[PDB]
Amino acid sequence: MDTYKLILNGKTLKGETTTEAVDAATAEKVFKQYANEHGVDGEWTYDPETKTFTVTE
Repeated sequence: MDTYKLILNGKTLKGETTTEAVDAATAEKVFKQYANEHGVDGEWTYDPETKTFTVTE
């Protein structure tokens, strides 16, 4: 399965993680779970070229 990346641009907490999934929509569920539970949710952007989501708090 394709690999999707998550870049977390938090005010204090910053990092990156990945998940493998059938498509970006499916991967995004994991990433939303992650950002929400870690209190670093914010504005989302998706880049199809790099299969990367960025969330900026």
